[PDB]
Amino acid sequence: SNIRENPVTPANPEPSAPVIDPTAYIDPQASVIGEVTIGANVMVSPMASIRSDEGMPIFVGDRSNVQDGVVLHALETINEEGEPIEDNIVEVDGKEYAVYIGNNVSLAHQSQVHGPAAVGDDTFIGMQAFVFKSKVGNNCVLEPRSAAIGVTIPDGRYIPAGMVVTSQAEADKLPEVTDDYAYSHTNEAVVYVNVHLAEGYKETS
Amino acid sequence: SNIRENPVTPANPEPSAPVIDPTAYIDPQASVIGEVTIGANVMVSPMASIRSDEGMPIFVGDRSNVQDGVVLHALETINEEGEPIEDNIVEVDGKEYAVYIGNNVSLAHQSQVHGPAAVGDDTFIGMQAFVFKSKVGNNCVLEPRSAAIGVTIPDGRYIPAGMVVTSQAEADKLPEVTDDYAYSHTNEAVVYVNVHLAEGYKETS
Amino acid sequence: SNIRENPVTPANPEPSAPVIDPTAYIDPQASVIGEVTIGANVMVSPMASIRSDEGMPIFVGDRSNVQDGVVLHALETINEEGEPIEDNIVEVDGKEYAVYIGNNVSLAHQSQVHGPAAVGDDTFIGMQAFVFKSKVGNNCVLEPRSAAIGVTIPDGRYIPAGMVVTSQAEADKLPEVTDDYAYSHTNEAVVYVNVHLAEGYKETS
Ligand SMILES: [Zn+2]
Ligand SMILES: [Zn+2]
Ligand SMILES: [Zn+2]
Repeated sequence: SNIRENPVTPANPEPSAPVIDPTAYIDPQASVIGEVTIGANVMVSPMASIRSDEGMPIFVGDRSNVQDGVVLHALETINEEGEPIEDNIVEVDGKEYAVYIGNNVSLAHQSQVHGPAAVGDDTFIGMQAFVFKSKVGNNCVLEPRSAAIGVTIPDGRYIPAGMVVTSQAEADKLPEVTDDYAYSHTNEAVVYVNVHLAEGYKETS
Repeated sequence: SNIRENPVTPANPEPSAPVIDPTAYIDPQASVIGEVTIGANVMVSPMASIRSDEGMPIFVGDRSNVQDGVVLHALETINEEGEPIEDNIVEVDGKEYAVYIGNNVSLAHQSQVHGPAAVGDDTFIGMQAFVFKSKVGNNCVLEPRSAAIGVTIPDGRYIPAGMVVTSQAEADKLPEVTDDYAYSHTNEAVVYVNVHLAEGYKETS
Repeated sequence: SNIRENPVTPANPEPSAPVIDPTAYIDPQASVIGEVTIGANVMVSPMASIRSDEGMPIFVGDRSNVQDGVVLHALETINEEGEPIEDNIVEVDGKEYAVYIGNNVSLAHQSQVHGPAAVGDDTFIGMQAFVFKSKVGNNCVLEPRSAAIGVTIPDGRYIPAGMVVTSQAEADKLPEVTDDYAYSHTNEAVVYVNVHLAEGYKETS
């Protein structure tokens, strides 16, 4: 099966199986492994790989979408000595995650979010974009081919296409999403469409 | 099966199944969904995802190749009210498409062409490259990691590796393919090889 | 099966099947085709595509890892007239390869190494990175989204995130890995974890 438990390792004594809301659609050509929670009405497309096999949960919130070829994975969060590596764990609303994807988030084709990372609600992570060791706020837009590494992206900001942001000084000066900005309504449209696609694909299964 | 119809949605009353020329080879580990036409002698490699589930056809012309990990998808072209979103439709030779890939085109590994987009004949779209909301002319070369977003690329131009072109002023001043240019003969070689690979893989099926 | 022989072509009279060490783990959702040798304790993750169908071997050394969505492929190394195209062949320790990946190498998620290319031992090829027509030395680090095209990267150097290196003058002046560098210990950690993951996944098969 393409939905599978993670293996036993020196840092993982008990295998976990994914917890998937019954209204989510997981394409048969996607792969979901290990300690993963997938919320309601989520669409996981062909060739996506969500792999949680190094400790700690990967969480994908309600009405989010994980498009074709997207990879979610995380650095080790528990060492061989059972010691939690706090640098590799993100905290959201009192709970620890390896990767936290909020509600109404679009992870567009071929993007990747690698833990430790958190992505806030109503954020569009554009095609081929990359997020690693970063917290991306709510209502953000990562344009195609942008990247955030090692930074916190404030709420309501966008990263222009192709820009690789690696310092907090840069992240603090990113431009704001405004109504006239080209991608200001992109995520709400993509979420609306993908929630309906998930329901349609479920009716073919 | 990995060749599938698209689902019924509020903007898609009738499911469509792919129309695939009998001389094309579709790898069993590729995914082809929905309103897609694939021409003669096309090779579709493992892990490619061609997904046409938001209205309007994705067309891949004769003797083109869609290499490993390539994604083709398109923005919605028909809204919930049956109204065609003309901004998301490209026109080629009197016909409307969500994504049009011409003849003798190579979409190299991990590239992505996202509709609305058209790619003219004898063009090489290099490894990891990205095309979105753009028309790429005939006899063009997108070097690896280049991108064209929101522009028209004139015939016979190349985009240097890593360059992200987002304005028409930039696109108009791209360099020309000449005989001495390093990638001037790359596409013709890749097409020749892939047409022969398609025939060889067909003989193993 | 997802482990397959390459097809007969005008430049490939005899099909080859992959040679895979019994201690390697190949995920069922990976694809391995043709003249490929995979060493001991290698982990090949979901959605990777290793395809050797244009002549000459792709070699992946012991204790290396090929992560999700990684593509390995190579340009033609033998023409239709049986003539070896020496420009497309790399030489390592007296033997010819299309792609040579050394021991203890991490090819991180969504990266791609396209032949002709060689990657030396104990090198980390970061997420979404790209190597083509290049020799990368031992103990190197390609940060996420970096690329090396047409160059030789000296031993013990790193390429900063997002940088596309296309000239030898640039490659010669890359910074050195030192103990205080952020990724100086990344590869050794990733190799340690992936060798243990390979053993755990083997125990579930
Ligand atoms: Zn990882
Ligand atoms: Zn799309
Ligand atoms: Zn190739």
